[PDB]
Amino acid sequence: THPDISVDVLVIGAGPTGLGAAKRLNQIDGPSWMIVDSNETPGGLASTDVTPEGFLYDVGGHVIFSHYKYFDDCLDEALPKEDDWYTHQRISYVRCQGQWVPYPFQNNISMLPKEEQVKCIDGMIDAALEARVANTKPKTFDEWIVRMMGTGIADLFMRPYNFKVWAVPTTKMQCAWLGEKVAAPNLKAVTTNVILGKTAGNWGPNATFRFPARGGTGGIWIAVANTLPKEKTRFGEKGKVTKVNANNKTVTLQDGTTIGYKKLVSTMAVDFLAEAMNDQELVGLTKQLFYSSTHVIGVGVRGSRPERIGDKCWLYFPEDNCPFYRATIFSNYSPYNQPEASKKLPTMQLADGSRPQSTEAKEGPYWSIMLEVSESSMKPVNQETILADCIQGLVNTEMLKPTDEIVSTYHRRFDHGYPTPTLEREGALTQILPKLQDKDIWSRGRFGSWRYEVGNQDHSFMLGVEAVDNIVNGAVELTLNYPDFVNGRQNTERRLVDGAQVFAKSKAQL
Amino acid sequence: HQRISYVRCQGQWVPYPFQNNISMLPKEEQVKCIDGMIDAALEARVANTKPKTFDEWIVRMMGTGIADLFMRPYNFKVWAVPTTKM
Ligand SMILES: Cc1cc2c(cc1C)N(C[C@H](O)[C@H](O)[C@H](O)COP(=O)(O)OP(=O)(O)OC[C@H]1O[C@@H](n3cnc4c(N)ncnc43)[C@H](O)[C@@H]1O)c1[nH]c(=O)[nH]c(=O)c1N2
Ligand SMILES: O=c1ccn([C@@H]2O[C@H](COP(=O)(O)OP(=O)(O)O)[C@@H](O)[C@H]2O)c(=O)[nH]1
Ligand SMILES: O=c1ccn([C@@H]2O[C@H](COP(=O)(O)OP(=O)(O)O)[C@@H](O)[C@H]2O)c(=O)[nH]1
Repeated sequence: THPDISVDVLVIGAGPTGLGAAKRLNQIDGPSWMIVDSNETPGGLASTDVTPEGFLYDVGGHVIFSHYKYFDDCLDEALPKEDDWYTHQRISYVRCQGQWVPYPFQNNISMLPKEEQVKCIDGMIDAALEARVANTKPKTFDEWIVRMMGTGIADLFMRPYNFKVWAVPTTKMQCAWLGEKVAAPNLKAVTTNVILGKTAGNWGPNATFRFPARGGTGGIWIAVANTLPKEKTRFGEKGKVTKVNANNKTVTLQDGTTIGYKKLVSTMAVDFLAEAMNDQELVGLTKQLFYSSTHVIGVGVRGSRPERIGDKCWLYFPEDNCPFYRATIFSNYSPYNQPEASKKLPTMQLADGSRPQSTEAKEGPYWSIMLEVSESSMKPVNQETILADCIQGLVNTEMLKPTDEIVSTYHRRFDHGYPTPTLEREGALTQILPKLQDKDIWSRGRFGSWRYEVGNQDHSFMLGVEAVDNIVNGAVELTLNYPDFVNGRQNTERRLVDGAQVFAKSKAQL
Repeated sequence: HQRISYVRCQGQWVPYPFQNNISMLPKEEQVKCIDGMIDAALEARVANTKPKTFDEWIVRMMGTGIADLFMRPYNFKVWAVPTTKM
């Protein structure tokens, strides 16, 4: 029997990856296509929730810094107005020994206690000498750390923090993933700073960035989705894929609709895809991948932004006096992420956990904090007490004063948080992805292709754009297979308007 | 007597031996000195030959920093010959 619908290229999922695919498919305007999503609102893990009190929370707080001009082009098309964006400078610190060490930590030893400083430089010297002679390569993420920073920093920050976020020991992870993620410290630069007491916080793709004025990052992906022809979309319960028949190239949707395809671009989690295919081999294969779940906690507090907080952006917490690994002053990103000062809200509780002095609706202004906590079979979290442990954690780290007035809470558990860069990961992926490609299925995205190196909105979006370009023009998928390549260059060649469109336009005016 | 010996540099009294007391120098000078020691230490880890001149020895063991700030000028001032000739 024939499918209810037939198209050349079918995109599953409307997060950044999928929309990337849809944008390029829309630009080329050649083969027929369709994008579906089980959610009425596109954006996936890049979406935004709002509390009953009017606070916005990303999925951990998201940040736009682009390696691609194509990515930029599409954002400027969705949000063309100027007052649609704010530009920020990256103010990032690490919490250590009661200090706010400027990021990257390994580059600002100066702020630590003198006692600790000595232990870090000692380690760094032992490594710089051993690295002067090394000929082999690091096997684990742990070996990589010890070699690039020394034991001083490893025990002080790297080891404890990484477990805290990955929910697995540094010894169980690979190291080919950390190109532009972890800074390798230069002895000359580290000591120079310790001597001058200066700071080095320019490092990284994060230095400067922009944030959407309204709707958080979620509003971006809504704006983008609006540029696509509606007739080619299915968002909501009518767009969930419940079965994938790779053998006869059909997909079955939640309401029973079937779609035939020639090429399939899938952005759903590859472990879910295996299930929906009912393929025993792929299931056993995907079950060798590892992932951590992420608890996002949102806290809205009353008052004008404290001076202790200032223009800070996101913070790191390697110490065990709080459950979360990262915190974001989400209210500094936009004046529309929290209620306006005039809005009246009762105090739900004080930061220390006790009842407020007054429960009457008072005015603002307000600010917001967003926290992330990791969870895995190696690092369990109690779902009934986590919110309380975070708030307390906030006090322990001098983020909030015990007497601070909390006006709103938020808590959500995302089962698939991070795709874990385990030692076994590439062993499994190098099987799965080619096996899926041989069925004409491009599985791409954070959990589509499972590579954290290149998980991230701009990267994921591009993974999509490239999967289409590979399917239609034979383009090599650079972002997928060569993360270091795309990350250390300016990717300017592909644009939202290429020659193919320019020529086709003049040929019509001709 | 105990040896109380300093080197006069940049209007400071740097305790002898100079190359062990970079602490007392101005911060800007300290930077040049440590950078040299690091580049020198990193080459020392790998050397298998022996220095020819006195100058090659000073660069290998203290770096360009200390070499240019103290050693080179001083050693001429006392030996009345360039380090390169010793
Ligand atoms: C905690 C944390 C923090 C960060 C970020 C994420 C996370 C979780 N990100 C990365 C980012 O969120 C990510 O790259 C994109 O969301 C990935 O897009 P995907 O489409 O691949 O996945 P994602 O999961 O987001 O989207 C896929 C979609 O597919 C749909 N779907 C699933 N199954 C389906 C089915 N069966 N049928 C139909 N639809 C289905 C989902 O409903 C959804 O709409 C990020 N990015 C950034 O650049 N800055 C940052 O700060 C960070 N940091
Ligand atoms: O001060 C720091 C903080 C971060 N990291 C490393 O950077 C990685 C990713 O940090 P980032 O916040 O950029 O990752 P994200 O979760 O936002 O994708 C972490 O796993 C750490 O190993 C680091 O080297 N120094
Ligand atoms: O702070 C110092 C002082 C001395 N010198 C070196 O030590 C050598 C001998 O100095 P010393 O005063 O011991 O010589 P003396 O004149 O007493 O025999 C000199 O040539 C310098 O090269 C040095 O390395 N650092």
